[PDB]
Amino acid sequence: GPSVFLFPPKPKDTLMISRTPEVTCVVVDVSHEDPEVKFNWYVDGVEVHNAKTKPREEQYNSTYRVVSVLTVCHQDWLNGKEYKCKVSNKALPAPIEKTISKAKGQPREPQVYTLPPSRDELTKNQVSLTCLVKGFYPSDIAVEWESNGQPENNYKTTPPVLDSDGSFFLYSKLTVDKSRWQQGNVFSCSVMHEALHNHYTQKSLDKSTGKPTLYNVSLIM
Amino acid sequence: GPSVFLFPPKPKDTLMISRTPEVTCVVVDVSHEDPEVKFNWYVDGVEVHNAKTKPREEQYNSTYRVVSVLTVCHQDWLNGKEYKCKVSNKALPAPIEKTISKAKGQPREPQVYTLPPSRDELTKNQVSLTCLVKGFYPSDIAVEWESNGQPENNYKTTPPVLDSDGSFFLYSKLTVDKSRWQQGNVFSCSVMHEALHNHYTQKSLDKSTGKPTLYNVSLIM
Amino acid sequence: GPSVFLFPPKPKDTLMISRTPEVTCVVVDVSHEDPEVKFNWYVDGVEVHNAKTKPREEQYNSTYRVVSVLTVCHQDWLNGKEYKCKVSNKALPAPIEKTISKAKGQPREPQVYTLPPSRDELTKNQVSLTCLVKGFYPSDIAVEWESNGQPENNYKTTPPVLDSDGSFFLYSKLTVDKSRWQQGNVFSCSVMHEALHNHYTQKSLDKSTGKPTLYNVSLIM
Ligand SMILES: *[C@@H]1O[C@H](CO)[C@@H](O)[C@H](O)[C@H]1NC(C)=O
Ligand SMILES: *[C@@H]1O[C@H](CO)[C@@H](O)[C@H](O)[C@H]1NC(C)=O
Ligand SMILES: *[C@@H]1O[C@H](CO)[C@@H](O)[C@H](O)[C@H]1NC(C)=O
Repeated sequence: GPSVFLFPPKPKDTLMISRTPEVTCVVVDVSHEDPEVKFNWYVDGVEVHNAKTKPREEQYNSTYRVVSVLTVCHQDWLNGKEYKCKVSNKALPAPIEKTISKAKGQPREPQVYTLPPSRDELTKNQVSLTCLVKGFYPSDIAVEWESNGQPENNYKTTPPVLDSDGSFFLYSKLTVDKSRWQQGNVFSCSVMHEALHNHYTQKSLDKSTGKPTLYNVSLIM
Repeated sequence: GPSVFLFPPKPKDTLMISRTPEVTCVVVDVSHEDPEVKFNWYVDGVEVHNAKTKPREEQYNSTYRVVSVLTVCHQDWLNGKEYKCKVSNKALPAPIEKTISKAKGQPREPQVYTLPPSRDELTKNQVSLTCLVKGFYPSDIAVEWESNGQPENNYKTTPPVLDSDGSFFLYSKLTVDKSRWQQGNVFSCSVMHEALHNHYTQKSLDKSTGKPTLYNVSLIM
Repeated sequence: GPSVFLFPPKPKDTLMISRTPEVTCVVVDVSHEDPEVKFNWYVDGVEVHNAKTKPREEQYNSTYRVVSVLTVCHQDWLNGKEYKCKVSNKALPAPIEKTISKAKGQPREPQVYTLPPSRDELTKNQVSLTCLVKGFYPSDIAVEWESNGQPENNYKTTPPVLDSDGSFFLYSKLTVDKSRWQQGNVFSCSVMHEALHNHYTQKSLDKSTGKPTLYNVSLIM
């Protein structure tokens, strides 16, 4: 009857400290005649019952969106511990189990190059800052933006694209007020990837990124 | 029960006169006992005979795949003509009428900007050239790289991504060797979208464009 | 009789995800008459028996010095959760309970400024890079040196010093060869602090960071 959908945690809440990691073993299409879904967890074999019991959520099509969330510590998740999720349901003929861990494979150091806007874009009242993050592995990666140590929110991030060499790459455009950009403000693009040292790196740009030694040869007629 | 997958025309072919759109209805999962299938084309309810049928190929799973392509006028697709492929077979109780047409989404023109590689990437053996396309609507765009008219092959392109203004945007990275880059080869990225004037535009770069040094001329009065 | 010194994890380990933090429960002046040691740990009163105990060793003073390493996850120490170590020694009148936790107080975001080497440094073969870090709170902070994504080891860091306004400040001197610094090799300062956004900040520092040399040419014909 009911099916099971397993979701690995996002890179954001497992690659950095102040957001806890949590694996999302979800059960779907649980009908009204068997609302009980039992949550059992294994992390590299040892049974753990510290998961939080999210109560059942009804659905429009008379099913159940019941979610099992397992609290994790970051280091062991980085070690690829397998999450055996044991779920037993009355309409389920047997206890259905699913497994997931860290996406294995040789990690690649994500080279981060932050590119300035093109000169022709400076005509428009809004300006775009781009952050190429290329040559990484796996696709688990997050990119944010910040200026003066405070995050920005008018940015978007394109999904990763497979590269020829077996790596991946992605871009992220931060659109800000052009007035804030011409004032010499500094913008820094943050990259959180497992291969990085301390699982974090940063690069920055300013208005005066490409510039000689201030040869301000100005002609007035 | 055989099913039909309908191919919309590629945006590049619809928006380029030299190329041509190919609306195609694809018939799959046809048992070998009854591979006789006929297609009835109705362009706004008009039976048309121009359809061409390619040779059929057997699938690995002991089913058959008989295909029929249809070259079409550019204005007919650009004006949202209703396209119907009526699939008839002895193994289907009812004909399949899948209709395909272009959307009426108010098209907003893009604003192509392309950026030279960052100074950090100049050290690596290969540089990356990005052709950002921003602000367009709808999401049908093909981006092509080339140098001196020869279309470059080794390049990738991110899928269109929604923005905060309701439009779309995308990038495209070209894997060009650093040795070819430093000689100043001129590379041009091509943007093909229906909202453009003539439905085509391009931007070309060189080391001179976006050079790290810039004599700040400030020709003012 | 025997005494107990309790030590917190080093700021680097608790401040970055790459390493592990340990709360140390040292027992000193442990006589050979009753070498019995018992290690208990309360995490907000929650007993945990995951601790690792190193074997005993002999000092100059005819006693052992055993320790109790306790491996914890970073968010728990960063949450201010209380920790306690109980050691039951027969000679002492009662087993001694010692508590430890995060140094509380309103967090202050560190401000990072990089100062290029003085004009007197180019005479010597090894210039000094200074990463001023000031105006933060509390004194748990790690500073590392990175060049093109790789750490440097020829660096030192002053302990935090009380400032005028109650905050702390510390510097860090990275010694590089004058050839590398004069080659335009990029250098940046990494700061691990609990009050920073994503617990990380970086500041670029180069020859181009200095050398403003306003070359202001004008022509008013
Ligand atoms: C350079 O000249 C321009 C044009 O006169 C002026 O606006 C600008 O302030 C000058 N900058 C410097 C650093 O002298
Ligand atoms: C470069 O020239 C432009 C155009 O006049 C001017 O606005 C800008 O301030 C100049 N840059 C510097 C650093 O002076
Ligand atoms: C540079 O010179 C320009 C005119 O050439 C002047 O407007 C500007 O104020 C100067 N900037 C300085 C001296 O910083």
